[PDB]
Amino acid sequence: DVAQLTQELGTAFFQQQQLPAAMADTFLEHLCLLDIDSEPVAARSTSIIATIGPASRSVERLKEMIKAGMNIARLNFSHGSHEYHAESIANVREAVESFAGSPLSYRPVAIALDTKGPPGLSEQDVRDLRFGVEHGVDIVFASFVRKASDVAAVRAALGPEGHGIKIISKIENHEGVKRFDEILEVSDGIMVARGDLGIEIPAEKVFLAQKMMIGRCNLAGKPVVCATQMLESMITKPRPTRAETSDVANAVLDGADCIMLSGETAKGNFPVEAVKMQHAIAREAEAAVYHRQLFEELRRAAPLSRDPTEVTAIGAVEAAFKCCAAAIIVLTTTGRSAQLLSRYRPRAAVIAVTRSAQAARQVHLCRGVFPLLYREPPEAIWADDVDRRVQFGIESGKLRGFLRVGDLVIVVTGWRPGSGYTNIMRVLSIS
Amino acid sequence: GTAFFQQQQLPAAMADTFLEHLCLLDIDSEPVAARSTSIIATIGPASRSVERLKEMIKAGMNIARLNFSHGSHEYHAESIANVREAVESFSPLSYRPVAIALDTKGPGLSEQDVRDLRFGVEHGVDIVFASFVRKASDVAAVRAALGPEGHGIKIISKIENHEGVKRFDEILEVSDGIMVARGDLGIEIPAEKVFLAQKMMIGRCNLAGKPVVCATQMLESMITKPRPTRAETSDVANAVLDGADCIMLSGETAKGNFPVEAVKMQHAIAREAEAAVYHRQLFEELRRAAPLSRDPTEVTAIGAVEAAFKCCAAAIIVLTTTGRSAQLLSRYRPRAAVIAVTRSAQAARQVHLCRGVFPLLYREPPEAIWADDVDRRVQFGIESGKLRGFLRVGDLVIVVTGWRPGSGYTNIMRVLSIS
Amino acid sequence: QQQQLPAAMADTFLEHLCLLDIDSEPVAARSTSIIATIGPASRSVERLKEMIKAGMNIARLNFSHGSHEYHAESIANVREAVESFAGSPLSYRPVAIALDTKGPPGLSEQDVRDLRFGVEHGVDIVFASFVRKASDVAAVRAALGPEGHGIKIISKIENHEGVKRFDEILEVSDGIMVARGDLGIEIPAEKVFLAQKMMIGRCNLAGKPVVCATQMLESMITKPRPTRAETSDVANAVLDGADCIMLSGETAKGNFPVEAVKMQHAIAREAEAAVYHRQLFEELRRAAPLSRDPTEVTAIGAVEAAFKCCAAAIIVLTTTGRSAQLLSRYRPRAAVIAVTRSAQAARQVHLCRGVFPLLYREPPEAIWADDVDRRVQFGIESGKLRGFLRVGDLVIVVTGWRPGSGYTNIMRVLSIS
Amino acid sequence: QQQQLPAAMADTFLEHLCLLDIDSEPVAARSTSIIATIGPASRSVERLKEMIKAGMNIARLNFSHGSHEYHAESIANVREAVESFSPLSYRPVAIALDTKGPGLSEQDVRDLRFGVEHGVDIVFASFVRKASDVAAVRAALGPEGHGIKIISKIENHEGVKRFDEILEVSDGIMVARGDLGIEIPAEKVFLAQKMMIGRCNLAGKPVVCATQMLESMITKPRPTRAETSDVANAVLDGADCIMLSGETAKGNFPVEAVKMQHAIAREAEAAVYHRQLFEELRRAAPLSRDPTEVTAIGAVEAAFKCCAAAIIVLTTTGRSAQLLSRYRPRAAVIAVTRSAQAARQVHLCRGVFPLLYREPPEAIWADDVDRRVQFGIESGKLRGFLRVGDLVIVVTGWRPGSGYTNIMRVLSIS
Ligand SMILES: O=C1c2ccccc2C(=O)c2c1cc(S(=O)(=O)N1CCC(C(=O)O)CC1)c(O)c2O
Ligand SMILES: O=C1c2ccccc2C(=O)c2c1cc(S(=O)(=O)N1CCC(C(=O)O)CC1)c(O)c2O
Ligand SMILES: O=C1c2ccccc2C(=O)c2c1cc(S(=O)(=O)N1CCC(C(=O)O)CC1)c(O)c2O
Ligand SMILES: O=P(O)(O)OC[C@H]1O[C@](O)(COP(=O)(O)O)[C@@H](O)[C@@H]1O
Ligand SMILES: O=P(O)(O)OC[C@H]1O[C@](O)(COP(=O)(O)O)[C@@H](O)[C@@H]1O
Ligand SMILES: O=P(O)(O)OC[C@H]1O[C@](O)(COP(=O)(O)O)[C@@H](O)[C@@H]1O
Ligand SMILES: O=P(O)(O)OC[C@H]1O[C@](O)(COP(=O)(O)O)[C@@H](O)[C@@H]1O
Ligand SMILES: O=C([O-])C(=O)[O-]
Ligand SMILES: O=C([O-])C(=O)[O-]
Ligand SMILES: O=C([O-])C(=O)[O-]
Ligand SMILES: O=C([O-])C(=O)[O-]
Ligand SMILES: [Mg+2]
Ligand SMILES: [Mg+2]
Ligand SMILES: [Mg+2]
Ligand SMILES: [Mg+2]
Ligand SMILES: [Mg+2]
Repeated sequence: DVAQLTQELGTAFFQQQQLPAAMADTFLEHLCLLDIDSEPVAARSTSIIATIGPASRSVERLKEMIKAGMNIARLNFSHGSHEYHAESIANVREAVESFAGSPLSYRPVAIALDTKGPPGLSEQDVRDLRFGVEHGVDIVFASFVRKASDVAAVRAALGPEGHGIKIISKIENHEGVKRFDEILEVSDGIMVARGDLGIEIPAEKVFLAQKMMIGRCNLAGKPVVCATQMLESMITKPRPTRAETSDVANAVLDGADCIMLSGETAKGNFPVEAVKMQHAIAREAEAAVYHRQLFEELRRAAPLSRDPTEVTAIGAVEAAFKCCAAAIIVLTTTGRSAQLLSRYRPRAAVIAVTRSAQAARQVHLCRGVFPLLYREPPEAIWADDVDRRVQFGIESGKLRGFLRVGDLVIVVTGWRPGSGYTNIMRVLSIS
Repeated sequence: GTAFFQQQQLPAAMADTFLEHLCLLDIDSEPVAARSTSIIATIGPASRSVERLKEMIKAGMNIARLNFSHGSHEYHAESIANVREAVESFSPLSYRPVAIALDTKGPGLSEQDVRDLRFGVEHGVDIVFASFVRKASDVAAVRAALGPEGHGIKIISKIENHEGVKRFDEILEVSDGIMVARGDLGIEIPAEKVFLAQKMMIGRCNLAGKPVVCATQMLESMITKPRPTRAETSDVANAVLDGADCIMLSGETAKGNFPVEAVKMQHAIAREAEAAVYHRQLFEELRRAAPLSRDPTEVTAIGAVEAAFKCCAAAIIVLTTTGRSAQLLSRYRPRAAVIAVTRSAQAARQVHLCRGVFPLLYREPPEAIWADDVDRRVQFGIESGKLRGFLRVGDLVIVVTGWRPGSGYTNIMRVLSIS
Repeated sequence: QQQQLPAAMADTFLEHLCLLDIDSEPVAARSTSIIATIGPASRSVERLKEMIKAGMNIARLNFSHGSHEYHAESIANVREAVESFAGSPLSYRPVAIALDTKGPPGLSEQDVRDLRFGVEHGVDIVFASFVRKASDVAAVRAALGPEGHGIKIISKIENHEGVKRFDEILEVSDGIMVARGDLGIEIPAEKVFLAQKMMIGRCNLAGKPVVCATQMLESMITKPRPTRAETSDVANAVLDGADCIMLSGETAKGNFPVEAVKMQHAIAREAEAAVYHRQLFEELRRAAPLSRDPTEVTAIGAVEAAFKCCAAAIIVLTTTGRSAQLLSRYRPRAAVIAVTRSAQAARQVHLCRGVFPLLYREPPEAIWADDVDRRVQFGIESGKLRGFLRVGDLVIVVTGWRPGSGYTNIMRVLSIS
Repeated sequence: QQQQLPAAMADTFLEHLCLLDIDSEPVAARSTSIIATIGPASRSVERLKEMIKAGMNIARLNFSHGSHEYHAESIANVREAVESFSPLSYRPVAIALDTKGPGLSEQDVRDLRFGVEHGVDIVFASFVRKASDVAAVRAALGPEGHGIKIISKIENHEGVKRFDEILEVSDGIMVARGDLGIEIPAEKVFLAQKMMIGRCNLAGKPVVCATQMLESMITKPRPTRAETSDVANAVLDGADCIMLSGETAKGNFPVEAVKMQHAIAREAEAAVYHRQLFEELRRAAPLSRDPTEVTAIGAVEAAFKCCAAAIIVLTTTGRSAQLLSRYRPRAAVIAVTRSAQAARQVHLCRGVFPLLYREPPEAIWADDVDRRVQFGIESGKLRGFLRVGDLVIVVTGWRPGSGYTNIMRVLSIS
């Protein structure tokens, strides 16, 4: 089963990243084999959303948070003025662009606008959504979404210039949970807003709503965010409680694409340490996912597909598991081909090469997608331009530790230019 | 009738995959089964009053923990007396036994631990939570310090450091059960690795059929606040979903301002989480991993649990002298409540360590005809079950008994209709 | 390790196949009953004694040939051969008598007369030819008069309509026969295996007996050894889930009737050990609906307990055979030793795979619990004499809480002393 | 629905059996190859043409009987019949030499040399009892016989007991039930057959089920119920090939025997429970860093996701098609090759349909690869494998020559 690859890659490789637990035949055996001495090796795949506020607004502090692992900056429009939020956005952009001198240092960071909330779309939300479009935000976290028409109202308020902005619906009350299917259908993703949910429904039922919503989003292949009070005590203390570390680990094990920090980064005394703690827990929890059952169940539950991007994605993930591929390099214009690979939860990192700065920021919503922004002008021959981008992903991957000489990588491309034509999977040996 | 299959997450229970099971979990599907995960409450100034202890017993406290890292022997003797007074204040059909557990100060075996363990035997404690167990010889030392008079006391080894996790298998083999002592574990190993040690230890204890306790900071914010954080409710629910037999409260009940509410909160979460367990996979995996056995108690237990699942039995009523027959039923995680009828006050207290075991203390002297004595105890289990809401007329129950008096002879399973 | 136990412990069906071993000898008693057709080659009392010793459990009388007088003589000869072993408990074996009708536009006049002959001669089973719909079964049931309601009706599926209306036929029948001879002429020959596998699967799911019939060892009508396809066919019928396997021309007119019975016995024993019980039991459990019938609930608990301890046997007390049939439906590896006072139920339970009938004729004890104990001990002592059990073995015992049929609700684990 | 698709979607093997339907017609092309023994009843060119049309894929020459001159004439007649057949529909037919048997006999050395000189594709080596027997056959084939496939016949107790060492050095196995049924108890042959088929399926190597499959058809026009069951169960067991011996070599109904195996195999292939089979084969196949192996599992997974009508693969030696076949896709594996020997030999692998490419070469290697893929599509449409609107998976490599398969592409037809 694993004997030839154990001889080739070594016993040390197979003792890391919870690989003994990954090879177990049952979920019970998988738990029994989890090992505190089995170190994570893969890059952290669950994105961290940090709320920006008084403790995390300065350019110097934002540079530290980007280095600690922040992928998405959340602006809570329930507090502060438009002037206050515009300055936060400018500071985030200055900190992000301070690393732009090279693909080895650059890390795209998405900007998300979290609305104040509502009897339908409020007048303040209309003004805040217009502010978001004018300031080029990547994502909207829509507060108190209760039905599909609430999403349509947010979409209309973004106007024709905001068509590319992702709408993540926040489920915060009983109606949102009950009408979940209709809301998910029209949203780009979901946020389990546990703060309000824990007041709107009995506190002892929140975990059921969280697990159900994460499961349904995983089945739909749409991003899901777990939010609120994940590391709450870290607002005043340098180390979290045992329940808080457990909560972050279990959100990742449940299947969350993103985890969030609110007061921990907006007002707390340890914003950088809170990001570092979520980073450390998420890497441990990602390695502990039982991929054997998860991949089997995602295949069994997902309907058959005639979409070549979907068909190539499952073949690429299956191939990555067969050879313990270090990465899956994918070319993408909108992020969709990377999202379809992410839905099958590969252990291999999905390195997404794109010319779209906005798609590079938005793909942080999908677990395990590492965006690489390609800035070179197009080659005269399209096939050469595709090859250059694949080589850019390989060289960036090698220079950044994702790839090593001798590794196998899976490369996912399409047959013609433009979004929607991904249909090729190639197995390449890194030299 | 019809609403039965809507409740207790039964639509999610019938799912063909774990992913579909999650997708079918419903916040409107109310729990019906009695809460199976026992609650351990640490005794302290917030919970020493006899009147406060009566409220904690009513709220759901099953085991009272005495932390010997604080207070003198005189202090702990008063704690024991107050717990016993509150427990004995309670109507034999509704009486709830409450175990007393002694949690040692810790270290080899210290001289203070030798004195504290002798105090425990002299005061009749049921369980010892042995601190900082690092190897099998630590358990043997605790057992020797309990002496010949403490042979019946259960030893739960607390795993609190790297060595304890690494030598886990040898420790589990000689212990009655384990406690995942997350407080010290979270200081001894990186905080971000504690969940791995917790999940591994719970999985291994579930495989071994031995009790496992999840402990420390589960509802920490309720020491000062009336409602817990979202991470705390998640932590309690995930400990139950992981497979913990018991969950614990430390500062929340010993020194905080909401000891009764903290017990009520663990009770409420545990009931919701138990209904959300995917028994289809869990039972299949426990059966597959459990070795073949020639012990009639073990063979009867798996047959009884299989029968209970076939008919959606409301309960499995088992007669037990030491608690062993109830423990062997519990290891297969039936959805049916295991109602354990015993004359041993100590066994009635100790079986709270096993998930889904509801002990009933039978006080009547033995009937002259042994089959009549067995029947009267089964009827006592039924009448208690009806009064407490476990059973109703028309329910099916599985009754587990043995072929002769004395411990060790369980060998019969019977399907009974409640009249 | 014997009885394919290394293959039994495999985690996948593919691994199970890879671990099958020609040197792993079968130990369990043969569980699939053998039905032999009685005719010119197998009618004599001396030949019938050899067929009983070789393993024949059910004698089939084909009413498409011969007179009532001819068949009455065959029945008398079978009964004389069976009773010749009534002095030795080690060799006495009940043998069922099955009447196979000539067939039909509805119930034929000849079938009414032949079914009446069956009732008058005390036959145990009817193999009803060309059953095409539920009303055909109702007609056979009505023709079984006021005296034969206890006779089992096994519907023969022999044409396209019978296959298409299978669910309605199975619902009203006691069991099914896959009558491959006519089926292979009525539908394309290359589709018969699909109908066979589907019908066996559905009968296994319903917990009703299914017989695989016709041309299983055909070449043995003239040759002393079968072809490689014929041994394969018998083994695959057992692996498919057939409760019984049948011989027609091989025993009725062939030159090697005893050898044909011996060959089916030898193959069935090898094939039964090769069954992948791990998957079979899991799938039977998952597909069977929840039940509030204590006999059904006790049966699954007893089979689960037998697997847990590798029990040598499950001893069950039964008056009608129903408690043994409900144990058989879960396909335990342990032999189901059925202790009954009903001579008819003892003959009829041969239709259920793995049921070994023991006819008990002691007068009833005044104290019911003592009468139950005496019968359980009779099953144990017969099991020891026949090689099923030894001192130290574990056995599962299934009984009810009060006398009379329909109250099975107890499972006990006993250590043999 | 057709091709037992209701049974294919079942959640358990038991439910799969319950859903099998005699009215659900097979649509896929027959995947299990038929080996027919050539003899007096099937030697003529006219008879051989009818056998090729009926479905014969491999012609077996039994060197236990007849002279070298007799077998050379049989080979010439098979080749004349094959070459009588339109490049988009041409069907390659392999020639297999079945040795007399024993260490290596002097007669076998002469017969193996005859085989090399006459360009046989396969050797069915009789009575293989250990790895050194396979080495001796390989040595007797010499340097000119390097490309010939050796299928070891397991015929006795020793061969069964030393099976793993024999399989390791052989190209495949034949379950030679005739001798096996005399060497071991007849009632144990099914265990040896099921074990050997299971182990060959795990190893990804061809396995042949042989002897007395349709025996009664030597004198009768229709087989017995046990014979149709035997053929169906060999396919369900996982056999890559099924064989006819006396039925085609000396019987009165050789063509009808081939037609009967074709009809049963098609029905049995649709009745395979792919949901369990693919999951088990995928789980048991070892992890690998070989790009052909990695591409093969990705291609089979992709084919199942979209209900692909076919997987078109370019192959020089047949290896890339064999690695796809080992995962038992429901999609036909259309193997496009320029090697006539590889086209003949790939009949040993279930579900591989060889197409011998004889179109003019393109100047640009990438255009030449594209035209070979288009040839597979056009041939597929003509033969009924593909229709406009179908999805196909295409498996190719990054450079010319064997061993470089590393690409899988999803293509919509027309
Ligand atoms: O907070 C912790 C803790 C934190 C970090 C690492 C380990 C621990 C720990 O082990 C622990 C804790 C608290 C208590 S207590 O219930 O508050 N209490 C019982 C007795 C006294 C009282 O009656 O108040 C004082 C202590 C424990 O009993 C206990 O074991
Ligand atoms: O030759 C007699 C016979 C001769 C004189 C007086 C009585 C009989 C007689 O009773 C009898 C005979 C033959 C057959 S059979 O060859 O076993 N037959 C072949 C296949 C049949 C089928 O495809 O359905 C069913 C079975 C019987 O079944 C049967 O009972
Ligand atoms: O090769 C000839 C042949 C050559 C020259 C002159 C005459 C003949 C001839 O008459 C003949 C041949 C082969 C076979 S066979 O069917 O292959 N045979 C069946 C038994 C074995 C098996 O079960 O696998 C394989 C051997 C015959 O049956 C047969 O009659
Ligand atoms: O993930 P998306 O948005 O569908 O983009 C995938 C597209 O990227 C490509 O690989 C390259 O296209 P471009 O040259 O237009 O960037 C296409 O072949 C493919 O259709
Ligand atoms: O669970 P344990 O300690 O083995 O006790 C089970 C015992 O209880 C009984 O059911 C009743 O025994 P007693 O009448 O002695 O209480 C025995 O038949 C059986 O052996
Ligand atoms: O299988 P059946 O026909 O329902 O018979 C089972 C019956 O056998 C018994 O075990 C013994 O009953 P009898 O004493 O009347 O033979 C009953 O308790 C049970 O109801
Ligand atoms: O299956 P094999 O023998 O490895 O052949 C596969 C080879 O066929 C090809 O697809 C085409 O190669 P050729 O152009 O030499 O025919 C190669 O890219 C690949 O390596
Ligand atoms: O709005 C939120 O983020 C919440 O309620 O958790
Ligand atoms: O001792 C304890 O309970 C701990 O450290 O958690
Ligand atoms: O009647 C039968 O037995 C048959 O046709 O197979
Ligand atoms: O050699 C063979 O083919 C046989 O014996 O079956
Ligand atoms: Mg909110
Ligand atoms: Mg501690
Ligand atoms: Mg008839
Ligand atoms: Mg007929
Ligand atoms: Mg031979």
